[PDB]
Amino acid sequence: PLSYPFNEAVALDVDPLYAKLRAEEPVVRVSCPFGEDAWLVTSHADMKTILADPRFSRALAAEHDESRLTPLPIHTSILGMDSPDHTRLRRLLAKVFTMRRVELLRPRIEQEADRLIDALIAEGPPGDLMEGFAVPFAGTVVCDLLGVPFEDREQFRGWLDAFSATTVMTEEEIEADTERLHGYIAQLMVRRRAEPQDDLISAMVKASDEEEKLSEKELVELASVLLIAGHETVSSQLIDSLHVLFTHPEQLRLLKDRPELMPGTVEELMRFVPLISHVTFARYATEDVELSGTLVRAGESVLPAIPSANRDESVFENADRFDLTREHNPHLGFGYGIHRCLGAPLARLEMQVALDSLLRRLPELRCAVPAESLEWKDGMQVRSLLELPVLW
Ligand code: HEM
Repeated sequence: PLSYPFNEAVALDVDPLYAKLRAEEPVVRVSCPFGEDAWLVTSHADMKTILADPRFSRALAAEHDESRLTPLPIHTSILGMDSPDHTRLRRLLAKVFTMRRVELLRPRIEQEADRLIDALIAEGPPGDLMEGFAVPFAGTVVCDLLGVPFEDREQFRGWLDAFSATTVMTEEEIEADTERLHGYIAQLMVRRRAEPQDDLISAMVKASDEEEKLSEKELVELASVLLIAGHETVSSQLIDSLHVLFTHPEQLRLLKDRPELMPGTVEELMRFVPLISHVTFARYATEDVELSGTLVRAGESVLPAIPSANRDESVFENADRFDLTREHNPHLGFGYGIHRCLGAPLARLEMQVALDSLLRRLPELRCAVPAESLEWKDGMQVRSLLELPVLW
């Protein structure tokens, strides 16, 4: 069995093996850094099957030593459940995390992007689009929506890596930091139960309390994943997307000249950015299933290599090319099926507002160093820059 990951992720380079596997052996047995051996799945079509077909279970991972890249299984809350418990949380969350609520955030989101650019200009070039834009932009937006005080970021930001770290933290540190975040949210919940605000933690507590829909621990773990997705995943995708744009200047000039391309541009960035470093969370087969010629037996695990699916030449013409005009884009960057991203409307709003604001306010935006000089954050389940120095 091949040792997986084959190679540590470098910048946004995709490992050439995936294209070889997609063409010659789309499903391959691997050993994982932790837990049971698994079947790596590489193709778009098989990705949809393992993500959405009910013969594949997230909740069954709990009955295994879960195939994974993290030292401990992650507390993935709703993303670790099947029906019926998944339906229960999906419904509570959908009911409070509505499209209307998100769209009504637009003036505040736009204002926050303007305020961050104001500070960049006041402080003078070069600016860091990571710590000086993407991080505080995503942070203030999710903190506002969830109800986690952004002023507490100095306390909680240090615990988030525990939910994502592969090689760089010990079990003992992951457990400790996981406890710290869970316990921080639980304290917040006591305040929000007694003193509701216009935020998701308050709405969730109210819905759960008035229907006894969820246990306190379920509410804690669910709010925690929402904080992580809003804070870490959004800022990672955003900074990575800025790198793609700077490293494909011709597409950047096009976007600046044709701002009506933004919605398709954000979708192409979702596809093209290999955001997930390797795979998302493993599923287990409840019965035998054949995938691209390989028999996956009942009780065996599958690793969904979503970024490789988004480079599937059989689904996207010139899948190795970044083209923000791309019309056919059934990308899986927001997942697919039962666990597909509930945050996608919010993430698309943020991506669009952030990119449009920077290009409208900073027409001459360009990366201030060569790509070779950039420092990436290694040992995590998503890729991100640590700094993106820019000029304007
Ligand atoms: C660019 C930013 C984001 C990306 C790329 C992203 C991507 C994804 C992907 C690929 C999945 C499915 C994972 C799998 O099936 O293994 C997912 C699920 C999910 N995402 Fe996101 N996400 C983003 C932002 C957000 C935000 C802002 C929120 C909420 C504040 C959020 C909440 C969730 C939840 C709750 C799920 C699980 C849904 C379920 O199990 O039913 N995400 N996301």
